[PDB]
Amino acid sequence: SQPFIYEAHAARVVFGAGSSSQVAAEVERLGAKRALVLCTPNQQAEAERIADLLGPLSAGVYAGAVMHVPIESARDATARAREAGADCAVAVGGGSTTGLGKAIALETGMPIVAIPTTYAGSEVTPVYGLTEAGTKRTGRDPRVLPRTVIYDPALTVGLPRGLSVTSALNAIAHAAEGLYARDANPVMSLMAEEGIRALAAGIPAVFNDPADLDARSQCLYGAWLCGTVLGGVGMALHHKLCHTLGGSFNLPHAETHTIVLPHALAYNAAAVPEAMARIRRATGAGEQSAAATLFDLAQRHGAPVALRDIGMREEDLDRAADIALASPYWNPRPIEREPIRALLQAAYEGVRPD
Amino acid sequence: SQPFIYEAHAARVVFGAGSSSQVAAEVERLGAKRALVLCTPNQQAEAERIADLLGPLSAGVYAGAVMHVPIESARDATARAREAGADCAVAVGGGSTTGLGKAIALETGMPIVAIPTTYAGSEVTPVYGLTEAGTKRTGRDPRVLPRTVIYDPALTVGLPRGLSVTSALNAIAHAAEGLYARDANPVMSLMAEEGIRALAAGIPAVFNDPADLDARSQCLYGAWLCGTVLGGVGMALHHKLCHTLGGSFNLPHAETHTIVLPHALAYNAAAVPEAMARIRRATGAGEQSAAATLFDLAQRHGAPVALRDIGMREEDLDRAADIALASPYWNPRPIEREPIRALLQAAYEGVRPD
Ligand SMILES: NC(=O)c1ccc[n+]([C@@H]2O[C@H](COP(=O)([O-])OP(=O)(O)OC[C@H]3O[C@@H](n4cnc5c(N)ncnc54)[C@H](O)[C@@H]3O)[C@@H](O)[C@H]2O)c1
Ligand SMILES: NC(=O)c1ccc[n+]([C@@H]2O[C@H](COP(=O)([O-])OP(=O)(O)OC[C@H]3O[C@@H](n4cnc5c(N)ncnc54)[C@H](O)[C@@H]3O)[C@@H](O)[C@H]2O)c1
Ligand SMILES: [Ca+2]
Ligand SMILES: [Ca+2]
Ligand SMILES: [Cl-]
Ligand SMILES: [Cl-]
Repeated sequence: SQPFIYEAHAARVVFGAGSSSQVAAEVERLGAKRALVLCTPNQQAEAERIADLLGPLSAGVYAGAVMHVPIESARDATARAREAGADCAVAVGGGSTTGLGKAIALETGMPIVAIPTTYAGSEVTPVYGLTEAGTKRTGRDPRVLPRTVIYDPALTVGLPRGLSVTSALNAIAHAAEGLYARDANPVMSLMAEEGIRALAAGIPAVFNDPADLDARSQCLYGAWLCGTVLGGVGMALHHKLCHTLGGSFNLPHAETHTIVLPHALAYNAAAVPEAMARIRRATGAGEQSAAATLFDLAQRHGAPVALRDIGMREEDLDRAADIALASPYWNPRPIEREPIRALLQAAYEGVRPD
Repeated sequence: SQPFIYEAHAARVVFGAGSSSQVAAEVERLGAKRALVLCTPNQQAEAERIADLLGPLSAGVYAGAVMHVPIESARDATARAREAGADCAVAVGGGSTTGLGKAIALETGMPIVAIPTTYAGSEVTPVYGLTEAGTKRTGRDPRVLPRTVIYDPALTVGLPRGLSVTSALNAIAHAAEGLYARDANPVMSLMAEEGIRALAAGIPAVFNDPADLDARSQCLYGAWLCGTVLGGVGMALHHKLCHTLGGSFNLPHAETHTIVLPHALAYNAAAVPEAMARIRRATGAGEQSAAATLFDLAQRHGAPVALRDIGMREEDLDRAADIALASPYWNPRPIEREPIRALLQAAYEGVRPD
């Protein structure tokens, strides 16, 4: 019963198997006449189906989305949008594709329709990212928040078995830290816990059958709730450290989240037992720790659990601990060198937390 | 997982004991320079405290709000606003005061800051009502949605023992029908169930001590969630029938919802077992039906459970049934005269549902 200020962003979310077939209707609803479809080179097939659904509303497909939105990709995409007379951007892909859409919207003001194909949750946050001279700069601007999100679990069926797990833990991370945010509120916490519950149940169902559209729906729904928590309350240690590892050492995004989460939770656990108890309840932990339970959820379904396995040099951990301590931020427990360095060593080695 | 389209209004909600002290900042935040405070003649003391907190931002207090927003109060209030040069209205009170505020916003476009003191939930719906030539017509329009809502449980301490119960059941009714709405969605249902849970626990706590600020927070929190469901999904038999009874027979509002809800639930129960299971879970029903449990929640806490106790004439029941069947609207179980008339007989006499 502590006071709070709740803010909800305007949102329009179209959800269900086959929903991507209504893409033209959603562009028309925005009053847009020339929508540019965005994707990575690996998702051109999906992008083409979207472009075909748009028919004469299509401004073409720009298939150069790239991880962490290099500022020169943002420029190139925006140039193409301008050249096509685009008045709308339709992002078909994961966090990186949404991110290119966000960059175009940042420079042009045009609406974005997001069609997410991972569990990253970027489609519902006002946070954008640009990588310049190797370092990712992020900011917040309502302008980058997609006007409409179309969640179609059919587009996640082919999400590979690995990323389906690791992106799912990335989403759980948003919710886990949301529960202990300095600006936590009951509504965000309600959605946080439900999001964790949905993903915790969906990971094994999807792992057993990646073509199960109900299991896929349950994960996408969880991803939406998690992303909503990310967009509404402040993150802390886990997200900051993942940014450090990803940005300073080029570690793959979802996998870094997956490996770090249990150790970031172990670090903060003593400080926020109420949030931990909610994470445990939502993950079916029983008497187990939140940390151990999330570790097992990753491990049991084939995700890597050691930074060693995703390209982190053991010899860079000392530097990683220094960078983790460089730019201060609020966290429930103080960020100190030694225990951060020990968190990093345990994450490196893939030690199951107690 | 069945498909849906979730739309959400931008929202700002300041919640907690003492939040009404922030009213001046909330008005400046909207860019307004002259807020007219609105209330019923019974709540002028609280309006004055608000007008004083507004200091130089105060355009004064209009103390003429009335049940079901008579069109003349509406026009008079607007005049006062207009002659004050007000660019903002602060509604301090229950649904009737929020209503006047909605009426002024409908006409002039000015922002409303809602400071609710009952559990009706109007503060978060786009529905407005006007009474003209003794008959109340409603409509919907985003323009009537308050830009900011300030929930201060200290302003509900003096909500009388009777209305505290009946208003709370009016709130529960919104969540209950929201759980079986044709356009039900998982987020609205998550809030619906949470709303019912808060109010089911809060009613007896408030009954035990009306000055208990935690009990009062719990109720107001529940009211907000239930109001949000009321504004996001379609209601059915319960709300339609209450509008008929209140409108055509001039029955007291909160009392009518309270009396009708168990019987509208009993009518629908067999069509929507899953929604009934969530209602039973949220109300601690155990093996009892939702209908019986909500009847008991009213009765145990001294609310009326028979329309006869609030002035309905038994000879008018046939006409109420006629009006209840006047136009076909969607409801999970088909609306048919014989079982509707029997529902009315049961509500009229206060027969506890099985
Ligand atoms: N701004 C924010 O609020 C926010 C939030 C979360 C993530 N992000 C950012 O998003 C990026 C991470 O995004 P991500 O983890 O979604 O991965 P990604 O967008 O970088 O996708 C990784 C690869 O998977 C492929 N892929 C994605 N969905 C697929 C599908 N369903 N079927 C087949 N292949 C598919 C993509 O084409 C890509 O090649 C990072 O840059 C991260 O920082 C930003
Ligand atoms: N538009 C919508 O979505 C919607 C939803 C619910 C109700 N309503 C409308 O609201 C009206 C009824 O609302 P209501 O049930 O809030 O009652 P009310 O607003 O009519 O209040 C009843 C009486 O109780 C007093 N009161 C209210 N709060 C008090 C407090 N905290 N302490 C002491 N006295 C207090 C009021 O001054 C008034 O005299 C109806 O006209 C109904 O249709 C509209
Ligand atoms: Ca070595
Ligand atoms: Ca060092
Ligand atoms: Cl724990
Ligand atoms: Cl039941």
